[PDB]
Amino acid sequence: YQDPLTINADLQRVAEESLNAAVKRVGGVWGSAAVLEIGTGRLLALAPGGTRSVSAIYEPGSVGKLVTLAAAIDQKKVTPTSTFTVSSTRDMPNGERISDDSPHETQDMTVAGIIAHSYNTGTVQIGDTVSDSVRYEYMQKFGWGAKTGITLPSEESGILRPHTEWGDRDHYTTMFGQGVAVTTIQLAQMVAVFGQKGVLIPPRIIDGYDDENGVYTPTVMGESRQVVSEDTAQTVLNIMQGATQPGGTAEGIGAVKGYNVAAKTGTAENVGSSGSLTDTAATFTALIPAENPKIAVAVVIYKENGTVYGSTASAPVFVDIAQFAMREMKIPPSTVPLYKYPW
Ligand SMILES: CC1(C)S[C@H]([C@@H](C=O)NC(=O)[C@H](N)c2ccc(O)cc2)N[C@H]1C(=O)O
Repeated sequence: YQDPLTINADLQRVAEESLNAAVKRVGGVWGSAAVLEIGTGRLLALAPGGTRSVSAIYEPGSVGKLVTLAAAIDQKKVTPTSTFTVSSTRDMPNGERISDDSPHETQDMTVAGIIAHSYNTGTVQIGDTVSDSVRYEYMQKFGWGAKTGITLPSEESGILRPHTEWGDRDHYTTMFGQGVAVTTIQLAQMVAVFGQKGVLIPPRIIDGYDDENGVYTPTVMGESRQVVSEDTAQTVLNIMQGATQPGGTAEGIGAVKGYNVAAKTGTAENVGSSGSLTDTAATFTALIPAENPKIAVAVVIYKENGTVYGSTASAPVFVDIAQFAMREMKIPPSTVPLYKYPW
């Protein structure tokens, strides 16, 4: 007997424990977390025990900025040190007003720092350097709007409306993960690209089988794709290491002692039972150790009639999971510094 599934039992336990505790700590309704082994697509942990991580869809928020960032970089429209002006609000060519989470002093900042702070006013300028059809194409390549094809029941495909349907609001909201709906597994599969030299590897819960007596491992199916170039992947991976740097959205709370973390936070309004934007999903997508990623993690906590933030709600779950996984996988602490671009 060989265990044919990919789940790590102890990691799964840590995942469920942390997630349950955080959903309660924060007064959420539910949560989800997915842990992928980098390079293999092997699913190390999936919480909760339902098919929630596979069937629940929500607007992911600013974790979706990674797609926008990767599109602009891959199309060679901006570099990590390209500067844009950030301000409390910004009025766009099309008449839309974009605002940052909280008012702050107007300043110039690099692309790297814009992502670290997650300034929407800076992000929309990064996104405007590329057309809607191109961004939409990168969204599909990243796996949005499609089932990941994992062999579990009830997987949802999510909602990615054709860009031909995007109005003036959508043009911008889709840049920061609003006006699209994803699953937690889609989030993990997506962030893993940046630790896989731009390659998306479809997630798997079933290893092979021995096939010594009876060939039971699937013929063919699978297939990974190059979403983004190797250089684009490395660059986003470098930029993501700004998350736990001072001023980064994940500072302190997303840090895993002794390991370099690459991360993005998100906080997105979601539609409540009432039919209005009463709810929020707090998201966190991460890669660790950043210098040479071994796992990709996505966490969502959902709260009805309230605000939860990716950093304060979801990052602590990532931390508990990542801390165990590094021991469990016997990964030594980071010997190189956390990457920093000028901001
Ligand atoms: C709260 C933020 C710093 S703003 C920005 C964006 C994407 O998630 N979120 C929003 O613009 C969202 N509409 C929102 C929700 C509640 C807020 O207080 C502010 C912004 N990234 C966030 C993050 O990193 O968690």
